[PDB]
Amino acid sequence: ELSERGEKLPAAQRRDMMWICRDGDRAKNHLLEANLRLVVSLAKRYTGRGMAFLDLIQEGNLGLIRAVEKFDYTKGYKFSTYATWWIR
DNA sequence: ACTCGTCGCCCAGAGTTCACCTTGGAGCCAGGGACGGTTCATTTGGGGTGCCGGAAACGGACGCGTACAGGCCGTATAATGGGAGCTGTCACGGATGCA
Repeated sequence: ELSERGEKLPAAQRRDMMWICRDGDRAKNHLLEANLRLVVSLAKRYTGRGMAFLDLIQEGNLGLIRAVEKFDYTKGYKFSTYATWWIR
């Protein structure tokens, strides 16, 4: 929003924004790497027809990325229950 | 004691060839119609036509609805590292990981 029709952000006011953005991206990556195990556990069930195990795994990672993007913690629900639908 | 089978013989004839009159014709030419292949006048019953009036089918154009086909999107107790594959060959020149 500030990029166009904003203000010239000083170093003090911009470094905080950059740091919190990087922290958020790092947290997203951490959650992805944590839930990859659920991804592979879910994807183990569709082998033997059509595609390969690695292809199924990568599709599971894509679904996990989508679920992480569309997750909502305010509902007070465990992440696996929501992510299973997207992975499937 | 004797003839009817068979021999020549003698005359009528007959149809045959020679060599004679007649007389129905083959053409042969002349002459004279009527007739039809031909030509030339009509003759107006009929073929023809161009054309748009124009009525109407018709073949397509055009604008606007409808239908499945394929595509995108989402489902909130929990669900967190995998099946498997069958391997009795022989030689061998050489790279290559560990000697």
